Amino acid sequence: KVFGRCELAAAMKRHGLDNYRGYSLGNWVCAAKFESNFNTQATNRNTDGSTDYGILQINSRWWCNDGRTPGSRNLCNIPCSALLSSDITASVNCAKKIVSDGNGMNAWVAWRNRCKGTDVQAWIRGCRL
Ligand SMILES: [Cl-]
Ligand SMILES: [Cl-]
Ligand SMILES: [Cl-]
Repeated sequence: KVFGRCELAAAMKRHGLDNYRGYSLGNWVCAAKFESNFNTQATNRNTDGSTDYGILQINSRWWCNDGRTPGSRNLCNIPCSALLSSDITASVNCAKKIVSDGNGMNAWVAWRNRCKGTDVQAWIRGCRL
């Protein structure tokens, strides 16, 4: 599924991401924009052989099992395919664990390089929240 911008904002808010760990909703929407282009089915292979999955490009190196990342962990205790569902619950639940791990949203390289320090409000502007 390719979410609309306000559509994703609404789902992220209902799942309690708005201000989770102090990060306002626009930060999460901006991160999804540049991690996945709002596409739940996005996958991208990392240099180390791990793969990033889903709307928030969650990495098999630490957070999910894909059976092809030898030596990795599965800290969210889910198959990485669950992070590709049309329903974002799995991805949100796992993102909450990631952003609590100590480094905040810096875990998302696209957020650090393209959202952090910008007017992230713009990503929710005009949405009925
Ligand atoms: Cl915001
Ligand atoms: Cl594996
Ligand atoms: Cl933080």
